[PDB]
Amino acid sequence: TTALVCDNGSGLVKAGFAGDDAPRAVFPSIVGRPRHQGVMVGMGQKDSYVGDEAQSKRGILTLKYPIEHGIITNWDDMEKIWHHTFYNELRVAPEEHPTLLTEAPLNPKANREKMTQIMFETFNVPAMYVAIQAVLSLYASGRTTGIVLDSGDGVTHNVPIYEGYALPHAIMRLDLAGRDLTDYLMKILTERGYSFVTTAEREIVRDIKEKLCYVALDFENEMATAASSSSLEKSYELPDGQVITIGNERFRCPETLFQPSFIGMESAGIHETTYNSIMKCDIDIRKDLYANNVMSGGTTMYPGIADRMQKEITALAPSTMKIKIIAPPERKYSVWIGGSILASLSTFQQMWITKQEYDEAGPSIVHRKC
Amino acid sequence: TTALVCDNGSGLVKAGFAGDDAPRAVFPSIVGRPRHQGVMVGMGQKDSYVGDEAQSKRGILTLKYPIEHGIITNWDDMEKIWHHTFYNELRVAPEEHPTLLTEAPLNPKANREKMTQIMFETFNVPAMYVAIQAVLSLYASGRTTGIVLDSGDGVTHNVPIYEGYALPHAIMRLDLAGRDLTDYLMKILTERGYSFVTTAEREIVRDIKEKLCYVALDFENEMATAASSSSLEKSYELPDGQVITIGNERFRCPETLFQPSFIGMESAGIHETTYNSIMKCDIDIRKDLYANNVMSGGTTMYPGIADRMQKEITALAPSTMKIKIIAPPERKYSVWIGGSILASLSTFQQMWITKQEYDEAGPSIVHRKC
Amino acid sequence: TTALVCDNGSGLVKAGFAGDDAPRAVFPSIVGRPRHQGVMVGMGQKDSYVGDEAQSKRGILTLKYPIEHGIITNWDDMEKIWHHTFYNELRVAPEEHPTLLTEAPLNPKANREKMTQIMFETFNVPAMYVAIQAVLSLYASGRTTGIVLDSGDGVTHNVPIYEGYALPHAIMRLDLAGRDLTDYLMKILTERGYSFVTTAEREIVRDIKEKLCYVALDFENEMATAASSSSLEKSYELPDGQVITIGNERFRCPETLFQPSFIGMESAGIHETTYNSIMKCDIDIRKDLYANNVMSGGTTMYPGIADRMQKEITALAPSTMKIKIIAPPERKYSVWIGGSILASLSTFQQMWITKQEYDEAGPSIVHRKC
Amino acid sequence: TTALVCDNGSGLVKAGFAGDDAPRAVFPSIVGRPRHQGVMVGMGQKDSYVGDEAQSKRGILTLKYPIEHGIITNWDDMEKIWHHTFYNELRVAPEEHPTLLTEAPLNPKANREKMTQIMFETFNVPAMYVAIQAVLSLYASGRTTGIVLDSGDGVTHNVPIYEGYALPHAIMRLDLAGRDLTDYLMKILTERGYSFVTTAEREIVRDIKEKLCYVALDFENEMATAASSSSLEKSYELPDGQVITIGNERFRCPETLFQPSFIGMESAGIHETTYNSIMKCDIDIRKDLYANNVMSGGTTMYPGIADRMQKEITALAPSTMKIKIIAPPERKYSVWIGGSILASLSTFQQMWITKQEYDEAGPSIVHRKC
Amino acid sequence: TTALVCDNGSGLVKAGFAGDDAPRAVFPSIVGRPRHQGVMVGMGQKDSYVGDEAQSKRGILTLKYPIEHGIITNWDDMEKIWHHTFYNELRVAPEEHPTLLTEAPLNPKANREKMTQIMFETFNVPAMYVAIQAVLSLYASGRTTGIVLDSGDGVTHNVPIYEGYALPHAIMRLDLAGRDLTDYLMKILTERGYSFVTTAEREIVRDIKEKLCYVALDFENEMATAASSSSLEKSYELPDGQVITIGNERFRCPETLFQPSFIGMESAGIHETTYNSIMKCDIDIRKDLYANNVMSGGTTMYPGIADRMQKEITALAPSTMKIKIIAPPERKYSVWIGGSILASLSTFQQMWITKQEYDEAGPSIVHRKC
Ligand SMILES: Nc1ncnc2c1ncn2[C@@H]1O[C@H](COP(=O)(O)OP(=O)(O)O)[C@@H](O)[C@H]1O
Ligand SMILES: Nc1ncnc2c1ncn2[C@@H]1O[C@H](COP(=O)(O)OP(=O)(O)O)[C@@H](O)[C@H]1O
Ligand SMILES: Nc1ncnc2c1ncn2[C@@H]1O[C@H](COP(=O)(O)OP(=O)(O)O)[C@@H](O)[C@H]1O
Ligand SMILES: Nc1ncnc2c1ncn2[C@@H]1O[C@H](COP(=O)(O)OP(=O)(O)O)[C@@H](O)[C@H]1O
Ligand SMILES: Nc1ncnc2c1ncn2[C@@H]1O[C@H](COP(=O)(O)OP(=O)(O)O)[C@@H](O)[C@H]1O
Ligand SMILES: [Mg+2]
Ligand SMILES: [Mg+2]
Ligand SMILES: [Mg+2]
Ligand SMILES: [Mg+2]
Ligand SMILES: [Mg+2]
Repeated sequence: TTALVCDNGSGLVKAGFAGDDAPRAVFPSIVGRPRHQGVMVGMGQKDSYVGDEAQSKRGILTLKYPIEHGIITNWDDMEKIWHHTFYNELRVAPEEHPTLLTEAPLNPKANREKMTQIMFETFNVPAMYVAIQAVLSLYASGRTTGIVLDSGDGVTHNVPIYEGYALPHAIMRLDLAGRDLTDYLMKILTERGYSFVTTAEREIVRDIKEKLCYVALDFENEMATAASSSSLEKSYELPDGQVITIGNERFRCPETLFQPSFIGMESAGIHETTYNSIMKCDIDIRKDLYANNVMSGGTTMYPGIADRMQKEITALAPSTMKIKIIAPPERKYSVWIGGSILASLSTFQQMWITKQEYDEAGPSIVHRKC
Repeated sequence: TTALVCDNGSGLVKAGFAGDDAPRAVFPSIVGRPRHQGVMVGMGQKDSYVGDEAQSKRGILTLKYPIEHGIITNWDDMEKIWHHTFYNELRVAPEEHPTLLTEAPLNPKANREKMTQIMFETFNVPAMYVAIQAVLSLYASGRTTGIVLDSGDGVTHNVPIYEGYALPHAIMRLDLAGRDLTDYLMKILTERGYSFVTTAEREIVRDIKEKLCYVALDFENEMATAASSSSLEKSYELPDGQVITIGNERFRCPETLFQPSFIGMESAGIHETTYNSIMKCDIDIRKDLYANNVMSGGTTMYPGIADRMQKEITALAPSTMKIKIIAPPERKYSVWIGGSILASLSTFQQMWITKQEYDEAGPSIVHRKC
Repeated sequence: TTALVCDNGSGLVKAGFAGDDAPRAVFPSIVGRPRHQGVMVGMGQKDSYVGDEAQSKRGILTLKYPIEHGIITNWDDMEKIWHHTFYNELRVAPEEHPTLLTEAPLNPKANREKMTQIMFETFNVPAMYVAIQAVLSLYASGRTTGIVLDSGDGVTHNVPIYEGYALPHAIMRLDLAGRDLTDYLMKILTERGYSFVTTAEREIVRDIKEKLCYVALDFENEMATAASSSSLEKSYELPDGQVITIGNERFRCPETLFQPSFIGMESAGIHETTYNSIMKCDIDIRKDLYANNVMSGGTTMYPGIADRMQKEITALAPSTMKIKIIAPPERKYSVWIGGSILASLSTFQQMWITKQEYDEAGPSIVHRKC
Repeated sequence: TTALVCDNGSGLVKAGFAGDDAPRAVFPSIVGRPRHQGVMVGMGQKDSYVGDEAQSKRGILTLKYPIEHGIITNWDDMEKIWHHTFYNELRVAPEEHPTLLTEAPLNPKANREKMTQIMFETFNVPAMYVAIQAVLSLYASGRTTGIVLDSGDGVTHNVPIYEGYALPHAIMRLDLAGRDLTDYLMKILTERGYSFVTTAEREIVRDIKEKLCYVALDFENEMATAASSSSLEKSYELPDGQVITIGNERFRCPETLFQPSFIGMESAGIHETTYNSIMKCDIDIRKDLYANNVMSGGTTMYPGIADRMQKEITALAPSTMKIKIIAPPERKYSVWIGGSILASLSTFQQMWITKQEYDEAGPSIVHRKC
Repeated sequence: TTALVCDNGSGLVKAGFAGDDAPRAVFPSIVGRPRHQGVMVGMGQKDSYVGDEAQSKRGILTLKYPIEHGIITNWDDMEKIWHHTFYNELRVAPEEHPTLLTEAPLNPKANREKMTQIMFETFNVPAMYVAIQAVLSLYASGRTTGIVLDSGDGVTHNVPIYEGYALPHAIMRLDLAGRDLTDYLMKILTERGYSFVTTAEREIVRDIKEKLCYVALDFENEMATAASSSSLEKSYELPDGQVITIGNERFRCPETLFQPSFIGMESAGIHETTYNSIMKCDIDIRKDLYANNVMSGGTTMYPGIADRMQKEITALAPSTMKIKIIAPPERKYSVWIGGSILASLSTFQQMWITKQEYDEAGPSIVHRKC
């Protein structure tokens, strides 16, 4: 039996089989529930859709992300998303496959415990392991030395690792990801006239963010550039036909990451959380962690940040240490690639949580086995 | 025990049997009472002629539609029309058949209640189920994604259905139909010299509108084209012998549908209530509601309406969207065809409002069962 | 050079000068020809007597109204009547005076066009303006908010006006006026034993009606009262010398106005056309349209109509509403008084249809200038 | 001279003089354009009435609010409304008075820009300041620690303010106000039969809502109470005369505010947007934002709002937190009262936007000066 | 001239007059500045609140401790805290009283130099003296022989003293105090669900630690106890209103002090730094320093450490030596009590650094006078 690696994140579930380098199931993890009066007899109107189905039939559905800020808020639907992923998208009875879930660091223990309990008492997988959603990024990037920076529709990490030796006192978790970027974009668009309120329109705002937003390289100059028109404005055609021209509010949606005094948070940007994470590391380590800031996650796929993070940190690091921002052009999947790599290594077969061990020690065995 | 489907509109009562695709009884719903003095010791002149009887004997009678503007204002003759439809055209036993009445949306609740009470206390049918006259149009056209326009002689109402799920918050009932067009025609004919005042002549005006009126593809240019004489004139030979030539006032009788400012109605034409009923729907829905503008009812059988409708909508829809008016040539009975289809569904035979339920919980069961 | 105004009704043609409150010329618009054989070489035997000249010699002539039911059915005699009105009572030079014709609403456009053609090719008046016969009544009453009611020698029309904005969708024309009341009186008189068949007989019947008919305030009470002989009889003396006593049929003749079933007509009485015209108007209008039921024409001079109409309307109006029928004593000429008023206004002099405009644009200018 | 405070809302223009506590001119902000055919050459027919004039002459005009959902959609008539409310209402040259307009939060920048450009290049006022419509509500209620709910006829927005420091990241704009309540009422009346369609009838429906509609204290209980007849029935007498008995549909018109699932809107009621606006504030601030829920705007003058609101909030707030709702009896004008107070303060006397600054930098000054 | 004794720690400033036994001014040393958007004109919103004034209005402020790890990091705000203490909390003039500051041992010399330079060139006090924060603890305890252990919110340092002769080669300093304990509690709390990030919530975390944390006696036994739930759990009530059950992590927050391998530090616990400080003394001293382990500072006020530090030391010290932990109940204010005892002494009255000596010797006179 081959090992199943499902990067169950807070945005779109990225699941697939081990060994490969591309997940087979990439669908937004939303559970849609109809809200309008349904009047048609012969139709098989399913009472709750999930995934790309509930993404394409939006105009009837009240979408509901079952994971808010990395943690699982609503279980009864995340169970349905796992059901869909296992059966209707991969077609593999989970009783005959190991499982490799993931979990952002610094999350409640109830989350991980109940994830294990569900995966063992509803799907009865033979073995399940949950790795940190940011160590697999290094396992994929091939290194064993770099301050990872996860992101994307959920939380944001900074997990320094010197030589496969994570420093659990310098993981600077921050919940300022694409979801808050979207809830700020759909609030700055209003200043122009376009009003998106529902969830089916929040998805349109997220698509605008995806294929139209870039990170400035000097915000206080891009602003003054946006005074007299330029190549800033770029029309986008909503799924009903009308267009939108967003000139100013396209390098302010992802620049919240570097200035969180916009959406109201206090904690500094993702350029200063990395620096504080490094300054929480030893002196014989900083001088080399400065040289590989391996990125990850969706949110870090802007045509900006991959090259402004370097300037922001060079304005903070000593002028001698060499700064490098490893920006793999596949970082959107680096976490699952790392999961699939780690699940293949033979040295890892001792790491699974066999069903016998869970049965003998209850669900609270993960806190020691992972 | 087969089901009975009778779309008792404001004009022609269209009754028949389920499964089949042609209404058995298609006759106008009028109840005439003789007004003159009958002096004949043998002629058994019954005090009321109903339907085609009163349509054939018009010079002696006082025709009176029982259904005015969708609602029922005179019950003691609609009851007689139902009795006639059952016992003289279908020649059936009502207590041995389920009934499927219809009703335009946004009608008073008292109308539904008294309708079901009559059906359960004057014919004692085992189970009757009413339905919105728009859903049956999609049932007939074999769709689930349309925006209906059923406008038969009493009302007009665009009910947008996306995928089996009606959007009750964005329907546009309009109180202007073939009857108001007939009134406007018998009022615009006096402009030329032909005087029709009585009801037996109003029926002649309606028969003029039916066959000699058409919708101008460009009304403000047709008004100038028909100024200088052309092939615009026609000639309808009245049942008296004298012929009349309705030159210009034949694309002005159906142009009220698009400019209701003619008969004083402040509301918008049937081309703009559709656009508003769409722009009240969701953005992820407008794209494929713009594509299926299923038309129903009689008044939408003018020669040039399925084209001017598309023109007027394209004049105000987003320029990158595809518009298409699904106009099946057999639309005049499309409501009843959809009714016969719906009563012939396996999953539908539970929706009936059985006589047991009415005797158990009173006539107000319909408001919650339909 | 002042202007002229001739309310060319179907009966008495009222003509005069713009500014005075008295039509100089009043005479029945009857044109008659001798029908017997005349053998008197010396006597000045005319060829065709018109107006009062023909009214005063009936036993020899055969009278002919050119304006039947409001429309001009005969042109080569209405032209004679206009010529007589201009060259025997007013004696004016039509080339030196503008004329203000009148017309009832909802009349064929042939009347308008041929009236303009006659006035601009047979009298060469500088400027003619034809106005509706109800707006003039409101002018004469000096109001701006009333529901007019004009009737005489065959026409009846309620034109509701709120503040100069005449509602063109709520006018209620009706051919149930003095001419038809006379035709019913000369047919009910044959019941008692008096025979009137010819046109001189019709004139005698009209003179009977004008001074011996009144509108009953309670039809059934009156029929039950006059069934037992009382003081209801009123002896009239024909010019022959025979005396007749029209006991009962002196309120049954003007009762057709409120029960048009007598002449077989189907349309409602004038007490109900008014209420239907009001219920065709808007809700913010009805409240103060009920309070001005301004009447006009001759047939509204029956000694009991200004109160029976109020009773009948109050019977079917909202109970908390005020119905103040404005029936001034000088209503028989209200149309022409309003004509003289609105022709003597400062800002009206631009409204005329000058001869230049007709010469440059044809006789079809009325349909746009009126 | 003295400053002008004109709370140009989406309903009634509530304008007046600063320092006082009563707006001199409250009148609905509608622009009526007559639609019927106006034929009376005597009247001085003003072609565009505006305000209470166009509210008194409704049966003739086409009422058209120039502000749809807080934003100004039609400028060319809002300019006329400003012209009227200055000259024909307050009789003051605008060039000799400072102006204090208001504007709901989260509105397009174009709105403020064009508002300032009009106020400076059409009336040439010496100085104009525009402030958010909730800060003024706090100024009026005296506090500096509240979470406003100013919701009148077009918008609804909770602006939490802890100590003079607004939290811009926690405003909840919602377009579910009086206008949508009125539309839902004129759509729900059709349950019984009363059919209001035109704008002169939309005004009647609004006048029904604002005096016979109350908010239930337990909606599911009141629905069942209304089954068996009780004091729920109330009679309103239309301006036409006929009365209507709105039995059940009088606590369903304002219950939309707490279940916007009725108009199909997805966003939760105004009882949950307040709670979300608070749960977006800080932990030590919620303690005394839960205690001052200052209410404002028209739509919060229903009888049973200030109690069902508190019930709903205590139903989802911590059981040890004190929930108060400051509902001042003069809350209809509280925004204008706050405006007058604010313009009557020395520390604000320097915060105007003088004509000099606008002339020197253009209309784009407001974005930074307000 | 009476002596002013202000003990500027890194937590709560404890100032007051000499002679007494309780500081008159105890308030957290935090300079807060607003971070939100102030929208008010009347309010006097000061730009930087300092002290417990900046603790009531905590939801608006970015609290910034001006003393990080004993040393003074930011000076422009520490000057403000001194300003507040001297004027708005004691109402004394600085040039009217001798000042007695303090300083933890082994701190940068620039710190003390600029402290004196401020006290003499900004406040211009007559005479100022700065003494170590442990010999004052000994004065307060009334001895001249003891291994002081001062540990409050910042640094932790042992200063062994045999008989008035401090041994400056055994002052084991370690920065693992209350501030690091709070930054570790707000990180161990995340594992349970409660997420505190901002400084305003970090103060709530510190207030949790203050009145809910206790030191275990056998850490492993307590951990094994917390597995099978016991009465360990307590419910603290945030100012939000909700309650938190911190079961396990209430003896893991103050057990970092004895196992610094939790925050990743390497230096031994405070139970072993005292032992190494003693073993750095002489043989004829240890046998008596083992008996006077005078505690001090805030963080030594747990319901734990005393009866646990005694055990941990007896597990290290030789058997026949006698270990006694002098733990007075006022050890929170021990440093200031000792300062007030010292400043009121005769012999000490020659130790002051008068303004005279500082002038003709520079700010570097402290390095010989202290
Ligand atoms: N091409 C892109 N450019 C910028 N942002 C993107 C892009 N694609 C996705 N995103 C953002 O990143 C998120 C996906 O992050 P991802 O790492 O897949 O989440 P998860 O960790 O839950 O799988 C999306 O919600 C979107 O907001
Ligand atoms: N061939 C036709 N062309 C144009 N209009 C027609 C035609 N046939 C019927 N109509 C109009 O349609 C009306 C009948 O519509 P219908 O759908 O039967 O009404 P209902 O829904 O009340 O049954 C008639 O009153 C007539 O005005
Ligand atoms: N005193 C009267 N009482 C009753 N009816 C009268 C009286 N005088 C005239 N009439 C009726 O009024 C009619 C005259 O109306 P007329 O003024 O010609 O109408 P119009 O204004 O359309 O020309 C006559 O035919 C006659 O029947
Ligand atoms: N007495 C009342 N009771 C209930 N609702 C009212 C009352 N008066 C007004 N309203 C509603 O409030 C609206 C007026 O709100 P208002 O705050 O004046 O609007 P604006 O903010 O534009 O001035 C009206 O449209 C009406 O629907
Ligand atoms: N009752 C208490 N229980 C436990 N810890 C406390 C208590 N009171 C204060 N503390 C801790 O001690 C610190 C105060 O120590 P203190 O000696 O006053 O600091 P400083 O040396 O800066 O004056 C606080 O930050 C808090 O973490
Ligand atoms: Mg993640
Ligand atoms: Mg129909
Ligand atoms: Mg007339
Ligand atoms: Mg407002
Ligand atoms: Mg201390």
